[PDB]
Amino acid sequence: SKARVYADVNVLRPKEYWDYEALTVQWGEQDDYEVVRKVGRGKYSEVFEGINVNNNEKCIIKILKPVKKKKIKREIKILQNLCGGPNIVKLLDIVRDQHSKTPSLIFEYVNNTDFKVLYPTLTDYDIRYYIYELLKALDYCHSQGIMHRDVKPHNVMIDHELRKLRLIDWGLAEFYHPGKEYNVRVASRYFKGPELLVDLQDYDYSLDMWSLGCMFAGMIFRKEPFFYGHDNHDQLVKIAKVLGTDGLNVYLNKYRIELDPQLEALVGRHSRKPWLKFMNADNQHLVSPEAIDFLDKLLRYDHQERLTALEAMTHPYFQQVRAAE
Amino acid sequence: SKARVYADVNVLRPKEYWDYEALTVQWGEQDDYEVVRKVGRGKYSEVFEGINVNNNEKCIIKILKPVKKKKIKREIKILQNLCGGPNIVKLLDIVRDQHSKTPSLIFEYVNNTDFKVLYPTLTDYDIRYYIYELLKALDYCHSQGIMHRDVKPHNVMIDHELRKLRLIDWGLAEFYHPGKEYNVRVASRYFKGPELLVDLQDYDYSLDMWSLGCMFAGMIFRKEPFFYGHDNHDQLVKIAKVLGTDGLNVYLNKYRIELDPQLEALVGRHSRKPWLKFMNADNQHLVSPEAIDFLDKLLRYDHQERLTALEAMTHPYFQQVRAAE
Ligand SMILES: CN(C)c1nc2c(Br)c(Br)c(Br)c(Br)c2[nH]1
Ligand SMILES: CN(C)c1nc2c(Br)c(Br)c(Br)c(Br)c2[nH]1
Ligand SMILES: [Cl-]
Ligand SMILES: [Cl-]
Repeated sequence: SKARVYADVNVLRPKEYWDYEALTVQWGEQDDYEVVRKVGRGKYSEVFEGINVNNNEKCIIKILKPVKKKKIKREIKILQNLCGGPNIVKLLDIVRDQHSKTPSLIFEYVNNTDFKVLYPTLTDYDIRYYIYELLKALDYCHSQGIMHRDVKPHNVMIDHELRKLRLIDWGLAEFYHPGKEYNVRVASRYFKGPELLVDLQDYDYSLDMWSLGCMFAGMIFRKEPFFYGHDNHDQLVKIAKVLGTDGLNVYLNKYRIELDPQLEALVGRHSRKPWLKFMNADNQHLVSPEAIDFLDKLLRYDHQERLTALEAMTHPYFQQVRAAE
Repeated sequence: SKARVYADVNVLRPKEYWDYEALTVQWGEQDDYEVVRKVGRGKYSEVFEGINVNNNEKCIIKILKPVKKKKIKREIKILQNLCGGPNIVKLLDIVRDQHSKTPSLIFEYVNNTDFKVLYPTLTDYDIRYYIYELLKALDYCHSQGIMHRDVKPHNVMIDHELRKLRLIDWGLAEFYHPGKEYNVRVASRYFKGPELLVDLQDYDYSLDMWSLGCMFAGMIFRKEPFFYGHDNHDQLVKIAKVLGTDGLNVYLNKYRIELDPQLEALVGRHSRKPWLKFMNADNQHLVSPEAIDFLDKLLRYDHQERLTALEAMTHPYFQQVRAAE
């Protein structure tokens, strides 16, 4: 398997673009940035609103938990490669504690509203709008030779009053190289593609398009998360209960993959459930034939069959958003 | 049925853009342009290479056969609306014989090579290239509220040494208005969509996308024309012998259309023929999985299901063409 687009980007670029292991970090001044208040957190970090003492501007400070040289250089390099692209969070500076040498990444500030409070208030048009903004980001990083590998609402920051969107947390991102076999332990569970769940390791940018379909589905049907599995095997089963096992089977045959026996039994046999059966009284104002058609073309087993980011931005679902632009 | 894109263009524009019947033509000087040699012809005209005596530049002169005021004002207005758009033939002047008042349209010159001689020489890449150039034209006129309604190789002029392409003959073109019922006697027979052949009159820009799929199919399989019918009923039958009647049936039910009894019998019952069965030793160098995937998404019964021009330009078939650009 190889990507159907952007496949030779890293082949054509000079090796310094992608050989992140060769990077030498140019540390900035730790004292330039002061912590004002905690605002988020995760497995690999703690995040605060900060102030740049030089200009008194707001910023975001991501203090890293102890991390391997290899891992952090990958995140920094990718962020520097993407800085300035459409709706990509901007990395402003890199600094670290002298005594402990704990690294911090410094980012632009965003007045985000957690998706559990904000998404219930979004109109039909609002949803088209914000998802179009997310696609710009994704087409950009793919075209720069990079897969995000952790798309999900928690990693999409939004200022609703300004209506501005940023794609954050580049911790799992990686450069695409034709035929390379990748680690499948990426993404977040409710958003993992079938490739990750059946151990197909030569995957590509198209993984991110599955994750986006998962997110999009949660929003129009107001059912979050859409595929609600408890573990990786159950995750594959919940998908199978909607998409159907026949297409899962044609998928495994073409890639010549075999399911763990245990897996196979849990999955079972199931007929496809059409998307209007998800429609109901709390979501009836958001489900339209164009929303469903766009969704349908993202959530496919065969990664090679999904819309690219570039194709998705042209779907008539977004026609109004494009016209306003 | 309504278009899925560009539907309100003529609604939003001032009435002078589309009310062609109100046009007052501003005739130019007949003597400015001298006939040098005949180069083409058709049902409604005769076409010559000419010279602009002022600047000694080459041009093309389209002398019209006797035509109704309504009809010619439609063609002129549409041409003036589109002049300067990507790969649209440029209308330079309009003139007429004083004694007889025979109208002539004056156009830019193109050193075209008839498709029966040129297409056999085109490489795989050449085909991607020229078809991408045709799509630019089509997305442009759709976005300007106009359907071409006669797409076909005879109406695509090409200078192979310069590799430049122009979409010509706007004689059947018309403005799109939501819900209007159109005359189905348009297009050329080998390129007519199923809508025209079953008498569905509220069709839209998507008609042109069928015609393009017909052309494209002829080129990669080197089978011209691809659907070779002798009359309108036989035309529908040849299509049915490839696409299959089941999808034809789901089509007629959704639009609530009934087939002439006579028609129904000729058509019959047929299973779909997959596109690789057309592959053979004289076309094996042009048929690729991406060519076939793109084709497949143009040739659909349901006009509402076809790719738009804008979506088609993003298909990975054209990835190399886009990169070079
Ligand atoms: C939890 N985590 C990794 C995270 N939270 C963030 C928030 Br809140 C903002 Br606003 C920004 Br900008 C970025 Br960068 C963030 N990174
Ligand atoms: C037969 N017909 C209607 C027709 N033939 C054309 C040719 Br040959 C050229 Br080159 C141009 Br430019 C245009 Br306009 C043409 N129009
Ligand atoms: Cl982050
Ligand atoms: Cl013409």
